[PDB]
This record gives sequence, structure tokens and C-alpha cells, in this order.
Amino acid sequence: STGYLEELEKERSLLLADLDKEEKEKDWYYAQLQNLTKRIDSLPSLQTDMTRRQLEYEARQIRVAMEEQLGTCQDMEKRAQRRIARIQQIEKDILRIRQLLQSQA
Repeated sequence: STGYLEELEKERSLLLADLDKEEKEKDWYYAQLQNLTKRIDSLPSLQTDMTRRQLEYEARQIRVAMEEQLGTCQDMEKRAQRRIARIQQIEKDILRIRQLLQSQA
């Protein structure tokens, strides 16, 4: 409720919000990629070729912006591990600190 305990509960809320944001950030980037993919699969020629390369290029830009934003696929998955690990470590700390304050009271 107060002090370090308050701070831990707020760090936990922060980390939980990090996971949620990053995951919606990924759904966003992937929805974009999937739609460009479905578009390449809707093509019938010189025109179709012109268009397929344009879309692949565009999908190439969307992949670059994403890695610059969420890192690679390797560090994107390890980032969520430390968050989950930390949230879980924070949760046991909180219980013990409440128990400590209870012990006294």
C-alpha cells in the first residue's frame, strides 16, 4: 500500500502493461503483413509482376520498421521472458513484505 510495497505493485502494473502493449504492437505489424500477403495471393503478366514486387518491397519496409521497434524475433521473445520472470519475482516479494508488516501488527 505504501513505500517499497507500493512501488513494487506499480512496477508489476507497469510490466503487465508492457506485455500487453508489445503484444498489440505485434498484432498490428502482423495484420499489416498478412494483408499484404493476402493481396499478393489475389493477383491474376507484366502488371502482376510489377505489383508483386511492389507489395513485397512494402512488406520489406514493414519488417524493417518492426525490428527497429521490437528488435529481432530472438530478443523479442527473450524480452517477454524477463518481464514474466520479473512480474513473478515481484509477486513473491510483495507477499513476503505484506507478511512482514502483518507479523509486526
